[PDB]
Parts: sequence; structure tokens; C-alpha cells
Amino acid sequence: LDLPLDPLWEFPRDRLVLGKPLGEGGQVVRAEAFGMDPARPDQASTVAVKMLKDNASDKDLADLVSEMEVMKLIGRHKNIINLLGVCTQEGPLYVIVECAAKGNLREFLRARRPPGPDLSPDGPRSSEGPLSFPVLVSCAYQVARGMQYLESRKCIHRDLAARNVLVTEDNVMKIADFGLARGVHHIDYYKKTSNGRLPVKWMAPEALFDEVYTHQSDVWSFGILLWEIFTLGGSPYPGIPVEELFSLLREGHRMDRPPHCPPELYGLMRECWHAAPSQRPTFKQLVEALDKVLLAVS
Ligand SMILES: */C=C\C(=O)Nc1cccc(C)c1Nc1cc(-c2cccnc2Nc2c(Cl)c(OC)cc(OC)c2Cl)ncn1
Repeated sequence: LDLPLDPLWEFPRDRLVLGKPLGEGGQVVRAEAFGMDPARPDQASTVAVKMLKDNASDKDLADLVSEMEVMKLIGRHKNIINLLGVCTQEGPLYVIVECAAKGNLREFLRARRPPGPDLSPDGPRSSEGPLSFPVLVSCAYQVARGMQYLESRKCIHRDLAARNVLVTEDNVMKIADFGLARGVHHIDYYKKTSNGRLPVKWMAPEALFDEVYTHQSDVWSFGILLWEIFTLGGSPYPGIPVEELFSLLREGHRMDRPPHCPPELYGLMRECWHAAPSQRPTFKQLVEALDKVLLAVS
């Protein structure tokens, strides 16, 4: 290709060993990288690599270039998936990002649900599941801090959801795909994903009905994500098909308070779903409110 060389970010492609596919449409693969830190040139790390497939158009190339450049602009934060390097010279375009070992937050939560109540005899910690209330609040706090950072860089996510938050080996939350092209003028609202998700159920009403996105549209989505956290990966608006969702949103319907969820947290959810965007909290306010809950842990 004739892509310009950016020495700040270029990484030698022969220091990558490509491995297992992580997603395909182009594709993302898991890889081992050697010397991502130039101070440790022989040290291995595990990364995710985005690339085009042989079919790709000039438009697909421009889209991946745009995604690479937006990640350079937005800069680094602990609670987002960060750009690590690019391979633009002498070979196919690769964009290399952090790889979160524990997968996405929806699956992380669902896999850590306590078992059913009559499966096995009681034991020393049978009343404890893996996930405690302060760790659930911390997950929410970390996503709010990531979104506050992205907002400060003028980034509207437009699909914020537990499936788009990834979990590291140390249980750090990292927002995924914040610079991904989302084709907002051609959304199939009835679309169900391969894993059963109906992404329309995370859209703020002004985005769904009026095609308007602001940072306060992402606050609505954050409220849905808070509900996913405190249902340990539940699916929003259970038992409501998309046709009925349209009708219920026009009537002001909101999800019920989940079980085992304190009123402080359902309170925050309902603030995030206030009809008027200006009457929803900001991400700065959400960070502060969740910080106070964390500091009140015994
Ligand atoms: C790190 C080891 C591993 O296998 N992790 C793993 C296994 C299963 C499932 C997941 C989610 C993960 N962790 C991931 C996955 C991805 C990923 C998966 C599919 C598509 N994209 C991405 N990452 C990605 C990419 Cl490649 C770009 O490219 C520009 C931008 C992104 O957001 C900014 C993201 Cl999230 N990524 C990290 N960990």
C-alpha cells in the first residue's frame, strides 16, 4: 500500500505471530507480539490484531484507516481498549490493540452466576457466588470512568453495552469499539445478533426515534448496562419483542428494579433513563455517585 509511515505507532509485522480468530465479518485475530515495549525487545505479549480480508473494497480500507486514526487521537486510558501499534508498510494493514484475557463483561457475569438452589449439598461458602456487591459496583465505576474519558475526547460510543466492555486478567473493565463505524443511518432495529442480542434495546429514545446522538444518549445506554451488571448479565426488557418495545418507549415504560439490587443503584438506572437528556446525570456525576457507593463499603 502507499499508506504514510507514522513512526510513533509503526510496529514490525514480523514481531507478530498471528493466532486464533476473535471476530470475523475483515477479521480480528489473537496474536503474540514480541517487543511491543522496545525496552524489552524479546518479551512476548498477547494482543488483538484487526485486518482486512481479501474481499475488501477501497471503502473498507478507508474505514479501517479512519478507525486507526481515531484511536491515535483519543489517546490512552486504563478503562478503554488501547491502541498498541500499527503495521502499515510493506504488507497488509494491521491495527494492534490490547487483548483482554477474560472476554466480554456480559459473558463474564453470566458465567459467575450462583448455581440453582438444589443442585448440590451446602458447603463452607455455598452462600457466596464469585461476584460480590462491591465488585459489581466497581465494574460500573470503571466503565463510568472510561466513558468520562472518552467524552472528554469528544467520543460518543453509540452502542455502549456489557458485550462492548471487556475484562482483563485482573478484572479491569475496558471499553471496546468506541471508534467503530456504526452506520447509524441504516440500523435494522429488528436485528438479532448471532448470540441473541437485540441492540435496539440499548438505544436512547432520541437516537432511536430522532437519530440524535449526544453524550447523554450514551448515559441512557450506561443505565441499561448498569441493569445488565446487577442482573449478572441479564437481557434487557425480558420477553418484549422489538415491535412492543417501540410502543412501550412511546408510553414511557421503564424496566423494573432487579432482584438483589439496592435502591441506590436502581435509582441511578432510572435517572439515566429520564426522558429529557438534560435530566440524566453526566458521566462526571455518575463517576462521583458510584465512587460514594464504593467508599461506603464496609
Ligand atoms: C487476549 C486473549 C483473548 O483471546 N481474549 C479474548 C477471548 C475471547 C473473547 C474476547 C472478547 C477476548 N478479548 C478481546 C477481544 C478483542 C476483540 C475481539 C473481537 C473484535 N475486536 C476486538 N478488539 C478490538 C479491536 Cl481488534 C480493535 O481494532 C481497531 C479496536 C477495538 O476497540 C477499541 C477492539 Cl475491542 N479485543 C480485546 N480483547
